[PDB]
Amino acid sequence: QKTLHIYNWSDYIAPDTVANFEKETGIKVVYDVFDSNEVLEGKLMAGSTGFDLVVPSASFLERQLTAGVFQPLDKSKLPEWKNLDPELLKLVAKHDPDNKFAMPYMWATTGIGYNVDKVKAVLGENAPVDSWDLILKPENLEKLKSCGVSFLDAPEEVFATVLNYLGKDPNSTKADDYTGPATDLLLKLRPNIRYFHSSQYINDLANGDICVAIGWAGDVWQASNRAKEAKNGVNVSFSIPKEGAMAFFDVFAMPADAKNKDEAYQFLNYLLRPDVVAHISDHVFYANANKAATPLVSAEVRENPGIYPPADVRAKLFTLKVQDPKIDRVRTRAWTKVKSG
Repeated sequence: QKTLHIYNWSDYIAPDTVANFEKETGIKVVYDVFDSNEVLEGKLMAGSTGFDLVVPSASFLERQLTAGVFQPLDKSKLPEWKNLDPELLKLVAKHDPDNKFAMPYMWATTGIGYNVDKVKAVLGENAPVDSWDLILKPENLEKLKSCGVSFLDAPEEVFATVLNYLGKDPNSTKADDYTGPATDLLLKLRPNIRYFHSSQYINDLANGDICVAIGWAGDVWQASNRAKEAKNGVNVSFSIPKEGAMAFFDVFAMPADAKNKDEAYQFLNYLLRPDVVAHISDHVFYANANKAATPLVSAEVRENPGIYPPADVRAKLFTLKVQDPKIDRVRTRAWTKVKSG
């Protein structure tokens, strides 16, 4: 009996992707999910995860490969590597040069997900839905406190967006930017935030439990969709603010101690098939990195500027940089302060 252990983000695959792969190959798949880059990193640094494949964002990949956590991908065993968009491979190459260790999977931005009707009802017809002021300006967050506000429990991501919003370098190497202005704004906003979670906000946005949230693009679109399917009247939208937003690239990589290498390569080639990934993007609402799969992606998804953004919107996006341990420590300590109260 052949097995494969995969560790991937929750709500990041089609309902049938694994079942199909199992029928076609006869390989039994054990699929586990997470919703935090930090939880994954922890397990990888701790060693012996027992996973054959894991899906970290590229910026965390760079850090983890310094620790020798992953083995390089034998590209001779992935015939359809050619399907991957070359521009996306370049961007990921900044973290994985020469693309030796990871296979780009999905990509998106971190922005604002919001209940269109509730925000208009509270902030009026002209709520600044196209800017970070909607959720990062205290006087607005105070008014929205009522209908529910949610923030991603993603330190590196929230800090970089706040830094950018304050006119600073989103990847500032100066530790006082974090403990200083960044933490001040966060502490100012903090009392208006109902919770810090990286996954339960989807159901809550979908069911009208919260009205605004800092969230990942596809997650918000999934919420929008779930609301439409339910015919509950909830109108959810997503926005990539005019001031810019962070863009991430999740990738598949193989722990250097993976036991089912053969089975893992089969799953990777399976994911390289244009039909397989386009199918995933159709259910999950995230843009995949497969150039070839584009045509096969439903037009509703493929033509959404909030999923596959145009070149001028892609121009105002930024990526996370790996920081030295001091910034790391400062940033982690500050985040615990902000969260606690």
